[PDB]
Amino acid sequence: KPINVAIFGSTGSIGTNALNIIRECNKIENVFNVKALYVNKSVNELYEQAREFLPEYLCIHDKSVYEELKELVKNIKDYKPIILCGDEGMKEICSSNSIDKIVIGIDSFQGLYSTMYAIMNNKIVALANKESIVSAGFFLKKLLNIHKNAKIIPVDSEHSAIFQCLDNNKVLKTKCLQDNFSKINNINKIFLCSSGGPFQNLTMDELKNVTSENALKHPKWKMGKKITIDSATMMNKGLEVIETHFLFDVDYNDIEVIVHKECIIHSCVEFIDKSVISQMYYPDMQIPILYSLTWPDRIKTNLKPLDLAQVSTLTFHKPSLEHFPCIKLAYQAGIKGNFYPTVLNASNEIANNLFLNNKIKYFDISSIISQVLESFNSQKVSENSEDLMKQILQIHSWAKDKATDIYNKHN
Amino acid sequence: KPINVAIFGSTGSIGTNALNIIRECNKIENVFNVKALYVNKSVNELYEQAREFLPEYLCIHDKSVYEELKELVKNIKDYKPIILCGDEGMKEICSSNSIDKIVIGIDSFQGLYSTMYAIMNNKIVALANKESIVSAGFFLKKLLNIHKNAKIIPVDSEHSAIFQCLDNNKVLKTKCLQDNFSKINNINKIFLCSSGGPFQNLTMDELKNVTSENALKHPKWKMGKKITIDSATMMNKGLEVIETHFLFDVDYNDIEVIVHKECIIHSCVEFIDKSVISQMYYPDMQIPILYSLTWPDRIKTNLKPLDLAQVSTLTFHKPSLEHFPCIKLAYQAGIKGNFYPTVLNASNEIANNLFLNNKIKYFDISSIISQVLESFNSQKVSENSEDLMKQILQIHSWAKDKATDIYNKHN
Ligand SMILES: NC(=O)C1=CN([C@@H]2O[C@H](COP(=O)(O)OP(=O)(O)OC[C@H]3O[C@@H](n4cnc5c(N)ncnc54)[C@H](OP(=O)(O)O)[C@@H]3O)[C@@H](O)[C@H]2O)C=CC1
Ligand SMILES: NC(=O)C1=CN([C@@H]2O[C@H](COP(=O)(O)OP(=O)(O)OC[C@H]3O[C@@H](n4cnc5c(N)ncnc54)[C@H](OP(=O)(O)O)[C@@H]3O)[C@@H](O)[C@H]2O)C=CC1
Ligand SMILES: O=C(CC[C@@H](c1ccccc1)P(=O)(O)O)N(O)CCc1ccccc1
Ligand SMILES: O=C(CC[C@@H](c1ccccc1)P(=O)(O)O)N(O)CCc1ccccc1
Ligand SMILES: [Ca+2]
Ligand SMILES: [Ca+2]
Ligand SMILES: [Ca+2]
Ligand SMILES: [Mn+2]
Ligand SMILES: [Mn+2]
Repeated sequence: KPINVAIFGSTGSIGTNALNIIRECNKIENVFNVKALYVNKSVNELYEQAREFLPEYLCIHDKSVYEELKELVKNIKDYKPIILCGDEGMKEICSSNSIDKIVIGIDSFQGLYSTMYAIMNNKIVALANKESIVSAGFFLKKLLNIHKNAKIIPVDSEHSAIFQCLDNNKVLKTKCLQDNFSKINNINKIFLCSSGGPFQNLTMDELKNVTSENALKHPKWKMGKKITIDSATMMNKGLEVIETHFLFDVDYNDIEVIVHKECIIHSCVEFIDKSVISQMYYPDMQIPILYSLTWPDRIKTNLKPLDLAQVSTLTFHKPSLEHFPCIKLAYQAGIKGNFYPTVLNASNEIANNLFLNNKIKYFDISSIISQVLESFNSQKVSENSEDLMKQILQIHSWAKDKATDIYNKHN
Repeated sequence: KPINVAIFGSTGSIGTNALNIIRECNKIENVFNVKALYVNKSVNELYEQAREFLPEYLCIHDKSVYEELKELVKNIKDYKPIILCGDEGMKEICSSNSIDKIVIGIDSFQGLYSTMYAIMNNKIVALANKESIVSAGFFLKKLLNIHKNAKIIPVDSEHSAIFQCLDNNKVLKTKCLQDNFSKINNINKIFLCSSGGPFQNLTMDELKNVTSENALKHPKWKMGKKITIDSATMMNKGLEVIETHFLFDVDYNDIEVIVHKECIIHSCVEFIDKSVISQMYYPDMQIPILYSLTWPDRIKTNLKPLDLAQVSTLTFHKPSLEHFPCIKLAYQAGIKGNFYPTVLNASNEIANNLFLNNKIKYFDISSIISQVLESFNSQKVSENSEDLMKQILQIHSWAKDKATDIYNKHN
């Protein structure tokens, strides 16, 4: 019973960690068939991936490097893949009966599009892109009720942890992003653990003057620039609060952010009897990715066993909302509901990039996001799926423009 | 619709905690029917329980307080309980079609008798008495293979924690003590957490001088004397290693004792992918008892929610086997198998009591147990149940007598 997987965004962080753990697990026994790989324009890296995994399908988004892919791939002996291009290629791969599970390792707003078509083809969607859930949660909910066989399985590390803490006999009576998921799983409350980021111990006056270099340099854990900035402001965690709400139907007043600087306990689930279950390991994306592909089973790995005695000490504290106002904004937008999460995510995209590029200061990030949120007005939510997606796109675009306008008016 | 339960050992620590949580769960809805209470001789406390819970059955092991009990219960208007005595009473209760689940809160080897009959009557046995498993593990496995609908559900805090950490989708396809339980549940390794007891930070020179008064006094968590002494020597953890092995079919080399002095993490399971799941709460027996009665579901309690930020710090270290040699003895007895665990438990019962009563020194505890284990000669294991039981009783008695002999020859 092999597991037939497509990897979307195969040359990125998530994509390469997916192939790493598949590679390593396949050495123990051959359980995975990599059936498709899809990237934007990393044609030389995609070639190299195809040489190893020999997927049936290859797809590159950017048509301008299509012919170069075809040329590179002729050098592979006895290998005749289907080489596809752009959105059309993505829809073709998602509609293959030969593919059961698709890892979505495509970043930013763009990740939502492939998520959508994987759901429409009733696949298991291993979704790392939290922005898709934040921006399009209710739409994704609606879609998952049309496509009863589709499932989103979380890959974001804390959400994977939460999922790993549940009893699958209860999970199988529902699915992620369903109303009443928490009630069916007897969930009371979530502890959503955080690294706390590089600024975790700075004073207000120090925060006033921090730069993106300070966020990016000497990192404990080397990550991409956008998520590093979001880790520094703790807007990552704020996005992850909304992600928790949508995935597991947990009320906002039942999600507690906790700073856990050792990053061993990945998050915790309090049940209605007050028992708490947690998922622990070294900081790690290979188990989250793997579990998304093996769920509801687990398979053997050769990962290093956790040495709790060596770890020795674990610590927990409450984040300061004054120092990390992005967290408060995320709760506020989440609780308001409607399209306020879309607006949060979009305005943060702009504010994050302004700070990265040294155009604004740390507290301007939250200032801009706050002002965009305040200017939005709740919109009647379309009952039609197509119109709902058009609303999300329009609101996303509006909010990014509004953020930029606020920046330019002050500047 | 109500869960029909008997409480065996109702006046003790486990029994009172079971009635406490049942009382709370029963405030609005009829969740549990307390069908039966059984004690040894605490007739005044049983009377008080009887007036509140009005069980169908009352049972007293000590026939000398029958008349006293009958006299007390007459003061309860319109109550006509069936009042039973001794082993006969116990067996009549276990045989009742009106009883679904039995809580075994009877201490010492004696707990084995009701455990055996509860299994022979295909009941759900919520078992707190670890000595039953250590003394008679293989026998209980054999009995559970015959009595297909009987189940042991663990109540010992660490074992409840481990059971909770498992995925009930897999648990439901096996049961505790069954061969292959660990394979079906994808268990790789157990972290068996301990408080470490009162003596955990003493030097070798200090530890030589410890007395039972030292172990019992200013207790961090107040417990009964026998368990307090076993916690002090870490023979409680030794017993719990063997308990783990039997309940979950985990090899001894895959059971790691960890001292976790804050006693929030109650134990952890490492699965074959190296993901670890843990259960945590304040020190608590109400959740383990309740869960044993509700499994595979959970119900609401009003226990104080865990405040992880208030706990703030969790620590983990390995125990010193030089300081806590009882651990090593338990591993050795468990690895040897046969009836060495029976001998361990029996000789401990004597050595514990000698220390409690100020007759021997701390290191004499381990010395006496070690000498009885070295003295014992492996016996072919009886093939029929009734003979196997007789063998266990004979060996338990022999090991107690041998420990006492060693004591008497020394002093
Ligand atoms: N990295 C991590 O550990 C974590 C990431 N996440 C989330 O997962 C998502 C992926 O992040 P990460 O892997 O870090 O991102 P990366 O930037 O490292 O990789 C993104 C991948 O998507 C590809 N891609 C971009 N646009 C398209 C497109 N239109 N069609 C097809 N492929 C496309 C890129 O191709 P190319 O190489 O050709 O540019 C690349 O392979 C993000 O939303 C992130 O927040 C969540 C938890 C942790
Ligand atoms: N207390 C705890 O929190 C924990 C307990 N356990 C285990 O649970 C078991 C019970 O412990 P605990 O509650 O502390 O013990 P207690 O000594 O507090 O209670 C023992 C109970 O058993 C009754 N009893 C004794 N002999 C008989 C008999 N022959 N027939 C019927 N009832 C009898 C006693 O009756 P009477 O009142 O008449 O004497 C009392 O109700 C032990 O094996 C212990 O290790 C494990 C985890 C922790
Ligand atoms: O959301 C995130 C990245 C940000 C969070 C994080 C940063 C650093 C450590 C752990 C978690 P933060 O809590 O700062 O928002 N993850 O899910 C990735 C976890 C991971 C895995 C392997 C190596 C490093 C990090
Ligand atoms: O085995 C035991 C008692 C000994 C272990 C213990 C002692 C103290 C705290 C936790 C655990 P130790 O690790 O010292 O052998 N339990 O299962 C009971 C746990 C519990 C619950 C509520 C209040 C107190 C204690
Ligand atoms: Ca009498
Ligand atoms: Ca569980
Ligand atoms: Ca092993
Ligand atoms: Mn995350
Ligand atoms: Mn215990």
